[PDB]
Amino acid sequence: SLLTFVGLGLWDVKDISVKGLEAVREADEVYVEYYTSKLLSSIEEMEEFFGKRVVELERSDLEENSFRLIERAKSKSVVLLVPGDPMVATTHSAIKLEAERKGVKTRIIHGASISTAVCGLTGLHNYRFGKSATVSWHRSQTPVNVIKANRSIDAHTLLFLDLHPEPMTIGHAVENLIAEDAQMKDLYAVGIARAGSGEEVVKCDRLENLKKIDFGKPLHVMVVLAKTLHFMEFECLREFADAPAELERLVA
Amino acid sequence: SLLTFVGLGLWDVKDISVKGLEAVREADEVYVEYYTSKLLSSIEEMEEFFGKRVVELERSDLEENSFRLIERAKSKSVVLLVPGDPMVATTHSAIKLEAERKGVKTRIIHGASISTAVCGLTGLHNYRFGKSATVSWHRSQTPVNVIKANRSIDAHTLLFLDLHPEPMTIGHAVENLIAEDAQMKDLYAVGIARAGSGEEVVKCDRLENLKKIDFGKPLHVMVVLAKTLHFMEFECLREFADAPAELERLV
Repeated sequence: SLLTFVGLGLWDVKDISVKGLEAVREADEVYVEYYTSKLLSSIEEMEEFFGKRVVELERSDLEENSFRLIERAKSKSVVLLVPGDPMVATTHSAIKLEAERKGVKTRIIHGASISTAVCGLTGLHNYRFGKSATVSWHRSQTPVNVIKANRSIDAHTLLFLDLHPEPMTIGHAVENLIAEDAQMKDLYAVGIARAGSGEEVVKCDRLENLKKIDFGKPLHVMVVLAKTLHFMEFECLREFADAPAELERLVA
Repeated sequence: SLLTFVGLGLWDVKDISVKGLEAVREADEVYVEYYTSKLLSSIEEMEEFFGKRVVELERSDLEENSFRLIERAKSKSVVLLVPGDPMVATTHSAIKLEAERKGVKTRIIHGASISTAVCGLTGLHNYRFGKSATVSWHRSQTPVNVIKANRSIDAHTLLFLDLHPEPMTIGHAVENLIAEDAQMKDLYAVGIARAGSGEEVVKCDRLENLKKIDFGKPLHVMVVLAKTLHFMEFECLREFADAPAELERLV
């Protein structure tokens, strides 16, 4: 009896850890969810890589009907594959909670997550990131409030974009932020497309200027910069994200 | 030719991605550093898993003398292994910048990071974490100021503890914070030992009370809680971190 949460990493089947791959091969039953995020890989591709069957679970199986998955783990060794690192999405912590409360032992096999990837692709300092927010298809005052609060303590803001029913692009998120608060248009930001693919599109400029960029296909994430930049951060954005020269005004 | 940064993940040799392992096998030269963090495995145990020699680099090789590693990568396929993810420290982005300026192609194979593993072990919401800080063995007002700035926006604080010359434990970190600002003693915090080991020691209590816990050997990390908690965070801290009932006052 066991429920193991296994991170898939960011892009394809080889992003799983060796420990994770071993856990999936050892598992009695293997499930996957593509609600909290998604990978390039399809379920057949995963099946050929693992050499065993993989069953896709939907949103209801992770929320209201989470008891079903947990019931399977009362008599078998079950694996739930999640894009990225398990528990970055709050959903998983609730599943784990329910499971432990029902006496089912859990285990988490960690994966690489998008925040991390954004730091290596941009050169922004991970310790400088403040709270994150999700820009939803439905208007909200939340992303703007989080950005302002983070700027108040000189911290960056990682923005995740809506995935459902269709993935939102950086262009739509810029529009959304500016509609909510006109002052967002001149804040410097970085758009990142397909983080983890190795063929990312990364561009830093004033927010409104990111609508001019062809970010390619989703998934997309954005970063709104802090009030200031460390000189190393400035140098890295200039080299990795094609930032304009006037970004140096953020360096104190 | 190629300079690939590869995260090792959190605890042992199998924490590396399958892509990371293939990159190490395809590389001409493989280097590792235990300066930014470290895993349980020794250099010899990595060499056994990769089936090839792995050369350990020191701080000077990663900082002022990084041009040496970059020169190797101009004619060979080079891998630099780093505990956790390679760019969660700030050390490594400087190497990447220097390499790209010299026209050397770089690639990053991401790994699991502590910065995200604490959420799975505690039930704290990742989106509520604010800026992180490192508690150094020497006195500094930095960690306390970061904690305070994060609580001003109602955010959690991840605290990394000094690794040199030896790794700092939660007990010493508590002493340090309370010496810097006595009010730190009553703030709720979570001590986490050996995150990623699967055998972690996790405990949530007022800061001063964490000195009562036997967290065992390093490495240790801590979280200082935000001003309030979501009800689900409280529920998870009570089930996973043996939090005291009085923590519900933060809900």
